[PDB]
Amino acid sequence: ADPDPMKNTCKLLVVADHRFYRYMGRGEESTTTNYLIELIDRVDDIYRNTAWDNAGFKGYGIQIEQIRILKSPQEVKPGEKHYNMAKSYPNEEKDAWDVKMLLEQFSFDIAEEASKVCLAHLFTYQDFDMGTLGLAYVGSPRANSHGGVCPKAYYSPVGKKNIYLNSGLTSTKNYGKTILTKEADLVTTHELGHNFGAEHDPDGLAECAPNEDQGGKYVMYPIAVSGDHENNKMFSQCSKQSIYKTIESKAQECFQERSNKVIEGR
Ligand SMILES: CC#CCOc1ccc(S(=O)(=O)N2CC[C@H](S)C2)cc1
Ligand SMILES: [Zn+2]
Repeated sequence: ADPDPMKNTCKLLVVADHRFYRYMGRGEESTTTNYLIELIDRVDDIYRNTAWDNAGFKGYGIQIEQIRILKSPQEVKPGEKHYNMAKSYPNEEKDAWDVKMLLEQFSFDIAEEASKVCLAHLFTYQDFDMGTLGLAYVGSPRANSHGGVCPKAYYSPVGKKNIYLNSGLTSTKNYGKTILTKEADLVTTHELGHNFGAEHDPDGLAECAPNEDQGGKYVMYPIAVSGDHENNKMFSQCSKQSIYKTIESKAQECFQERSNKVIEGR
């Protein structure tokens, strides 16, 4: 099983909510798309150059298919919620949503567009409790996988539609501060890594959680350790095992060819 050039790319829906647009894009479309285009490039760089078998099974990446920028809050009726509404949920005195509820709701609301891509990712700007930066559904090689890349849908009778949990989100706000772009690069790489089927690197396995004087942790380590060490922008063998099986299984199904189109999504 070696890479198919016509199926080596996971096409991505990128969504920026009004909070990201206002604070990170400074309320400019141009600034917003520039920031996201460059972040996905840097994330893709990590992925393409990763050899999941440590041999030559590499060149798998991600490419933006759509950048959906929501320029104001979603109008809502009493009772209703929407991942892009003005207030945070379920507690509107907090800066941020409950982050699990946010991913669930983003997944529900963005379902029509998520059905058309390998992954959908929300970019937002809020301070989640406990210093959380991202969250994503974990992929799997299982034929009946219901999360991450190329998942099976859950049907929503109330929504009269299929819901796909091929989703995740990143916040570039933490403890009231905008994070460094190189920190943001890592979080999104981490959240996408779950989608591709990796769990956290266990602090147990030293070869998957090397000490600082050993080159530092790999990207799927569940704490944002300060300073930049070599391993930070690499996938551990623990991650590589999981992600390799997942790709090998799912790429034929919903990966595409690398392209540089004039217009995406037509
Ligand atoms: C800098 C860097 C890096 C590696 O990426 C991370 C992403 C999310 C987190 S987190 O704090 O949000 N944690 C709770 C949920 C998520 S998926 C893991 C911690 C680290
Ligand atoms: Zn994680």
